[PDB]
Formats: sequence, structure tokens, C-alpha cells
Amino acid sequence: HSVKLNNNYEMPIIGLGTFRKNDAYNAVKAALEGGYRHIDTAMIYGNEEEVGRAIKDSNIPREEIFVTTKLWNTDQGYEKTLEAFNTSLKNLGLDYIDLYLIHWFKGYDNALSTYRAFETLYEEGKVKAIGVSNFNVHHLMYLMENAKIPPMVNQVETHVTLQNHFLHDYCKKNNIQLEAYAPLMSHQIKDLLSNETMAKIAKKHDKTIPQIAIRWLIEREIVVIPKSITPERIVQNFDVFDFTLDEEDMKSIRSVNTGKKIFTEFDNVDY
Amino acid sequence: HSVKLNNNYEMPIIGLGTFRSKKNDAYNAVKAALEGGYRHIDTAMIYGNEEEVGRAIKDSNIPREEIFVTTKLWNTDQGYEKTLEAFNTSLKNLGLDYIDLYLIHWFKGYDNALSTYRAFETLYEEGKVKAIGVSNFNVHHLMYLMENAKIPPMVNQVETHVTLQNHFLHDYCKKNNIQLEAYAPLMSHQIKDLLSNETMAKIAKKHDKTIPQIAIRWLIEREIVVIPKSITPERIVQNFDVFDFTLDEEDMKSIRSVNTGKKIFTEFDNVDY
Repeated sequence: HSVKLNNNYEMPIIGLGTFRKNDAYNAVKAALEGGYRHIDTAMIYGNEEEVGRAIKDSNIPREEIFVTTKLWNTDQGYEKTLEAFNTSLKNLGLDYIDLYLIHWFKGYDNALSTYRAFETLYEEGKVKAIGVSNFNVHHLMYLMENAKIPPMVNQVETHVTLQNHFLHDYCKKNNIQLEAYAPLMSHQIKDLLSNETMAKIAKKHDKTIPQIAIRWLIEREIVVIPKSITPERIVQNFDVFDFTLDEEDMKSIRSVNTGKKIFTEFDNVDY
Repeated sequence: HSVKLNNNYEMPIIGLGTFRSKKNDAYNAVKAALEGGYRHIDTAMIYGNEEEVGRAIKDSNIPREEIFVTTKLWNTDQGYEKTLEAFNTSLKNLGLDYIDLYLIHWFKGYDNALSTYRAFETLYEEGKVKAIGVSNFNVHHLMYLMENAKIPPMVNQVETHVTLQNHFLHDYCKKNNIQLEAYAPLMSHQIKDLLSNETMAKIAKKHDKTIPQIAIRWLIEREIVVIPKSITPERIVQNFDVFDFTLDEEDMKSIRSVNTGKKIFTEFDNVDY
């Protein structure tokens, strides 16, 4: 399953996430042979070194695999972004990264000067798609109005208890592809796993609750990067293209939303 | 001490917070506060204590115009015609026939916000509300109101405490002449993280105060209206004893670091209720 960005570049709707040794190598290599075409990392994770090797060791040609990495907050600013990218580039062992994102919002000025470097790199052909992460509406509005190459991706915490329909509709309207991280509610997964609504629907389609949660995002045309290093759940998280959810399912999952955000508030970041 | 909203209307920088509790616990708390020196009471229709709050104000033998009363409009009543009626219900329950401050409790879409606020504006012109504002509104929600309102928002009541300091939202409001108001200043049901905070516990040694008294003063120093909720008479008095000391620069910079950004209550744009 592919999805078209506003620059007409296709992006795998399912991808492997990565987290902060050798475990990173375990996950990517197992994922690539499992069917994954999409790997999501960042400098802050500190696994870019590992992530890249795992993209060589099993020869699936480079242009068949979507690679995403992010610029950390302390590296915001034009020139600092240029070399933090190169460092991230050399760590991954590539000279082109499919998607480059601003990891967090650190001010309007810092965003534009960072994104300014994103654009010059985009012209040079070093990146294929540019976007942001943990950006809210007013954050995106500034990008739309003051940047030349409009944002393509907004990677935010999105799951069954924080479904982000308002933010999703804004992105779609402004041709921004919303990407969901922590789709299994991260360290609050037990809330998901113990949810009665999800379990019911899981029993219905002969699938696991995380598979429904992942499939649910697919139904909303949202790119999902479920985050595991455990070899065979990486298997299961990818096994969500043999069934479909109906209206009643989407209707039921809709009511699971609580609006209880797990990760730090968009405008309250200090790191 | 009081701040003045953009319409020159004064508002006591501290006030009693009221939560949906049991019989006469809301009634007792209000008077226990009013006797303590409180001149600001914060309620809402969803709390279901407008009746007990309003009667506690009458029997206090304290002149009405010297008490700041804030109530809020609930999500289900958003919309011009429904807002006018929900306001009269609030007004009658409170046994008042003018309200100091009226707030939109949550964001439920731009159209619902503007339609509701138009009703607020009608009430303001009719002199039934002395000040109008919102609650749980983020930046882009405020931008819509700043653009479309004919009587600009005066107050934005949002979750604000030492772990969620909201400096960005605060700066935005100040630039647009909106008085930021802090609810859950003691981190509400997450009272433990605040009381266990080493930094908060230390600087409390310096001024011989309690940790809550500190968190309250810190908001006072930032010129933010604070409304700590309580039904325990003692802590109500303690939460008010906050005008006999000050916080220096190194204190403020020490409190600044204890920000984590972990928001306790519902995200601004994910309210289904």
C-alpha cells in the first residue's frame, strides 16, 4: 500500500519505527525481510549507525526502501541543520534520505531557518520529501504562509485514545500527509490491550488488538510506524493487508478516543 | 491583588476553585474562602454547584459587587440560542442577575465557538456579563476569535502549573491582550508530583511556606490569575496566604526548570464530550 505526497512522491503507509545496542540492527533486518519498505529513525535515537547497515546486509536495492530521519532540537538553525543532516547522512551510510523531519517545534524563527535548510537540501536532491514532527495547527499555518516548499508530512502521536480528527482534517485540507507515531500507545499499550471495544473487534477479524489499531490508521489513510524490536511482533504488525474494517468497526473505534495525550505538549518542549 | 482585563474590568488574581462534589461541601468551601479573604469564586454548569455557590454568596453578608463570580458554558450548550438559555439557567441557579466572567469551557469547532461567542457578546452588550472569555482554547482557536469577534476575548482559562508552564501560550495571550488564567495550579489529582518535587520542596524552605503556596505565588509572579480548588478549610486559608512574601529571580529560574510539558487534562483538539 502506497500513499502520494504533494510532491507526487510515494510513501509506504506502513513502516518500522526505531528507538534508542544491536537491537536496532535486529529490528530493521527482520523488518526488511518481512516485507517492510519503510524505516523511520532519528539522530536523537542514536541508532542511525545501526539502521543503515541493516539496509545493506540484505540486498533490497536502495530505491525500493523509504528512509526517514529527523533533525534534533539542539541542531535547529540553518547551518547547524546542514551538517546535522550530513552527520545523520554519513551515520546511515547513505547520501539520500527519503524523508527529513523537524523533530519538535522550537519557535517560529527556529522553524523557518531550519526549514530553510530543508528546502536548499531538497533542491540539491539529498532529500526526497520534507516535513515536520509534533507540529500543531498554528505551527503548520506558519509553515504554509512563510515557506516556499509546502510541508509534506506531519508526524504526530496518534492512536485510538488520541485520534486527532481535528488535526487530521487540517492536514488533509492543506495537503499534508499525517503520520502517526506511538500507534500502539507506546508505554501505555496496556490501556489499548485491555480495551474491551478493541478486543471485540479483534475477535471479529481473527486478528490481534494491535493489528486492528494499526489497520485502523490505514483505514483513515494515515501512515503508521508501529514501534517494536521483538522479531515476530514486527511480523504481526506488518500483517494487516489481508483484511478490512467496516463502518461499524470504525464507528466503534471512534468512541475509544479520550484525548489523553501521552507525549509532551506541542508548545512545552525545553529539550 | 487584582489584574485588569482589556476592558478595564478588575479581576482578583486569586480565587477559589470549585469542583463537582457532594452536598454542602461546595457551599461550605465558598464561605470558608469568603471569610478567609477570597473575593473571587470560579464555578461552572458542569460542576452542578451553581446553586450552592450562589447561596453561599448571599448568606456571607458581603456586598455582591465586591465578589468576582465566574461560571462557564458547557459543551452541549454551544450555539447562539442554546447559549443564551444556558446562561439564564446559570444566572438563576447562582441567584445573581449579572455575572462577572463567562467562559466557553471547551473548544468544539470554530463555528460553534463563534456562534457561542456571539451570544456572549449580546449578553455583554446587555450588561449581563462584565467580562467574556474562553477556556481550554489553544493558539489557533484564539486566532479565530481575535479575527472574528467584535468584542475581543478577555480571559483564557487553561491548565497551567509548574510541570506545564505554557510560556508560549502565555506570551501569545499577552501579545493579544488576553488574561491567561490557570486552573489545576496544584496539578489537580496529580497532586503527588508537585508535593514530591525536590525543587519545589527546597525553595519552600527559603520562604517558610508550603509547596502549594509556592506554586500559587509563582503564578502570581507571572501575572497569571490562579484558582486552586479545595474543600478543606485549612488548605483554603493556606492557599490564600500568598501575599506576605515574594519570589526572587533565582527562585523563578529554579522553578522554570521543573517544567516537563506533561499535560494532565484533555488535549485541546480531542474533545468528544
